[PDB]
Amino acid sequence: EDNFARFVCKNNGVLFENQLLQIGLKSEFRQNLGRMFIFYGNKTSTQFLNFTPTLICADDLQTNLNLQTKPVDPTVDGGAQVQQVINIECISDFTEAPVLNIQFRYGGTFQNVSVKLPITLNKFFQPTEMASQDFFQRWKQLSNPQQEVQNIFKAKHPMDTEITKAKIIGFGSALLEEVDPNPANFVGAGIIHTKTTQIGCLLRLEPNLQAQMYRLTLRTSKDTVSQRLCELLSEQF
Repeated sequence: EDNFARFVCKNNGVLFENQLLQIGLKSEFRQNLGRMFIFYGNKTSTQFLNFTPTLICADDLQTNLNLQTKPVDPTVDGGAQVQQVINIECISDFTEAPVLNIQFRYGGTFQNVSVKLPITLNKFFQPTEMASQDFFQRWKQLSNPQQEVQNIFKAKHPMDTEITKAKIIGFGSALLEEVDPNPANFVGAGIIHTKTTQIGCLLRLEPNLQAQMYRLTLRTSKDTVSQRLCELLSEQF
């Protein structure tokens, strides 16, 4: 399998490695766009032939996310690496992830890998710094109850405050300081950018030190965006 979950809050690293091939990633996002560099490393001493990487999207996913790539070099020498550049365009908010399928010939045999690519909605965030009075005026403007999504869950990791802070920044929103009157809480704000619509997002993360649990709350201008962002961010703490 792959390292998908490690890429919600970070962009660079090893996505997958078997005993023949290592797949590395480097990505950068801006506005509703991104560019992902995929690195294919041959760990063996023999060249791969008919090297064919294919990006597969559910058809519902294709209406929301446009991926473009140019053909990759089809021969990968042993001990070498080849690069693929994926240009991304977010059309509308989405939950599904694309699947990278890699097919190649090695030592006379057919090799087939499939792994989930880490393109998730939070990658299209613009951080938005704001003052306490601003944050609360916007938080108290929600009207539709499905635009608020709450999750109370057990902590997977120790409540180490600086690590928590750095995860919130890697997720993509701004981390607002001394906005919540409770100093143990964490507050964030940003905008999710898409071709068709720009979605305003607020978040609140409340630790319970005795129970080693958290309550996360998302308030956004779109129900599905509140839902996807809450499920993604809940898995980080």
